[PDB]
Amino acid sequence: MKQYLELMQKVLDEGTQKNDRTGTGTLSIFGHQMRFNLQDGFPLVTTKRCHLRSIIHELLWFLQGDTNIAYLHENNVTIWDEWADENGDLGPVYGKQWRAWPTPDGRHIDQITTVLNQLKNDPDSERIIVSAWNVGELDKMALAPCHAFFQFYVADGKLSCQLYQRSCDVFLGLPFNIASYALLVHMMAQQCDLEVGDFVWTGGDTHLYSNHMDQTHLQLSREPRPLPKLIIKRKPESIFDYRFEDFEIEGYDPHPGIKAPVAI
Amino acid sequence: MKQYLELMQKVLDEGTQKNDRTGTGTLSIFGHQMRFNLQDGFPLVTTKRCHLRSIIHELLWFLQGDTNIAYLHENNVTIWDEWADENGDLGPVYGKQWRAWPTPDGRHIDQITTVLNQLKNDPDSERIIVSAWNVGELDKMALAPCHAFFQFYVADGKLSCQLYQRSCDVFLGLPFNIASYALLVHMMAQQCDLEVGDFVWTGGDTHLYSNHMDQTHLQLSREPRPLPKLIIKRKPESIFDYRFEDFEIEGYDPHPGIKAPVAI
Ligand SMILES: C#CCN(Cc1ccc2[nH]c(N)nc(=O)c2c1)c1ccc(C(=O)N[C@@H](CCC(=O)O)C(=O)O)cc1
Ligand SMILES: C#CCN(Cc1ccc2[nH]c(N)nc(=O)c2c1)c1ccc(C(=O)N[C@@H](CCC(=O)O)C(=O)O)cc1
Ligand SMILES: *c1cc(=O)[nH]c(=O)n1[C@H]1C[C@H](O)[C@@H](COP(=O)(O)O)O1
Ligand SMILES: O=c1ccn([C@H]2C[C@H](O)[C@@H](COP(=O)(O)O)O2)c(=O)[nH]1
Repeated sequence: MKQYLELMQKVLDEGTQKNDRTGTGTLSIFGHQMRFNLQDGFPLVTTKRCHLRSIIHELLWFLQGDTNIAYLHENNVTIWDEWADENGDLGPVYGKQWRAWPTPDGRHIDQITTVLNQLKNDPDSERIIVSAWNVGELDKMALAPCHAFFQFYVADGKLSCQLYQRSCDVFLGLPFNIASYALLVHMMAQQCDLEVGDFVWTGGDTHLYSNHMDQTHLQLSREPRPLPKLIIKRKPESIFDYRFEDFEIEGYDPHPGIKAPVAI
Repeated sequence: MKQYLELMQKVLDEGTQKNDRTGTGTLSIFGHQMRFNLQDGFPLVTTKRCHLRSIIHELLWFLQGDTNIAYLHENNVTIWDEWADENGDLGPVYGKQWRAWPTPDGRHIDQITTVLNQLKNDPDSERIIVSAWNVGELDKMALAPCHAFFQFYVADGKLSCQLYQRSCDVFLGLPFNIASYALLVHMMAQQCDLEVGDFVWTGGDTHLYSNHMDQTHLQLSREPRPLPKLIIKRKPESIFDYRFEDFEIEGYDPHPGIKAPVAI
């Protein structure tokens, strides 16, 4: 997408070389922001083929409050294998924090349900937020949350959402993260009888790994295609009831996929 | 500053009218970002005289892990009065979360000390983060955090910082928050022997209150001047050892102050 490709160019033009924990090396910039008008089309990258089945299943997984890969395995999704333990556990990552953030008084807060209630009864609120950044549990997590904090906003009957991503693997992760959130926005909007607005992406440490340079320039040499369209074939009684098959993406015609290694 | 004035005009030009919780009404936009190169000067607004004194004491108040306005009163700072209880308590706000984030198991994590140690021992870290958004204590707070989440980043010996502000009173709050964080970056850099980089500000619900229109128009008609320069007189033994007397702003020649009512 224009924005995504423009981001890649920026990191290449302004990036600074950094030694990273994975000892792979990154080219990075700090602070960036882009907006996707969800009414223009579903923001799924076309300059390379993306795996929709993996994106959807991960999101349903998060929504279920799950943090074990069994579910992802049942559906042949292996994007999380490298970080799971012998038992398939990732620790209290996304799913747990979203559905059951533990307070100090022994309670657990379901942030998704809370946000849903706000959108329906207090869409004007200035604090419709979900955070995965649980400082007190960070140490039990296989990996600290990358997409860490998100906020919803309503105006003119449209639902917008802004995500703050503390660390971003531009080539590999970003396309996934973007599609995932836009998907969540459509689902929330459908549950609240709202129209979809903008998805705003804000990044902290935004980088390209050293071993993704050729893939990046290959991609950059391509012209984006018309954005695909998302069709939801049903209206479940709750945001927790969606199924993989309720979704249909139409008119997705991307360029060929580009394989790249992930840094552990 | 040009950036500040530009954001002000954008809100008037594109803002949507909202009925806020105070019942005052706001002109609102969602998602915005601005960058301040700290090398170019301290970002203290010049088109309106600002009071560095209340800005400094609040910051120092935070770094002490304090939630009682007592200390602020000791210093003639009255900005938090409307929200304190009969005892002067605000609940586990900023200070408490910065210095003693409570774990579900009874422990506390000191995020400032953590961040100090990260900048010193692992400056390349992609997770040098401080969060005040403790989902489990929001209902105990007198006011949910506005400047909710911040991240530090180091590149070529420079210290940059990004703040995510979920709610922003553009006229009254913003100038204060920008100086506060700029100030913080200068202290961290000094304690960590780094140069100052960029201060990146990202907002969620960014608004102007209805009863701030006159002041806004007045301000929008003034020309910004060169930014001052921040001077630190002594290098304390620790980030928790600074005092009001340690900072000196130099070359600050702002237009006259503008009075505006606070929306409570
Ligand atoms: C973001 C996120 C979720 N996750 C979590 C996740 C976990 C660790 C990470 N680690 C790093 N260094 N970068 C990441 O992007 C990353 C992402 C993903 C993991 C892998 C792929 C990846 O391998 N995609 C490949 C293969 C696609 C497939 O098997 O379906 C692709 O070519 O896109 C995508 C997302
Ligand atoms: C942000 C923040 C911190 N705080 C906390 C705080 C709490 C609630 C708020 N509520 C609203 N609607 N806007 C705010 O900016 C705001 C700020 C502030 C409180 C008020 C002032 C305000 O009175 N500014 C005066 C200062 C004059 C003086 O120094 O005494 C001014 O006219 O500039 C500034 C900051
Ligand atoms: C993480 C997960 C995700 O959903 N998206 C991402 O882009 N990533 C990336 C960010 C970064 O490259 C790395 C995480 O490691 P660290 O804790 O920052 O060392 O995976
Ligand atoms: O440091 C601060 C504190 C508050 N506000 C503003 C944001 C909103 O205008 C309001 C608080 O309302 P809630 O969003 O907390 O309900 O005060 C700021 O800009 N900066």
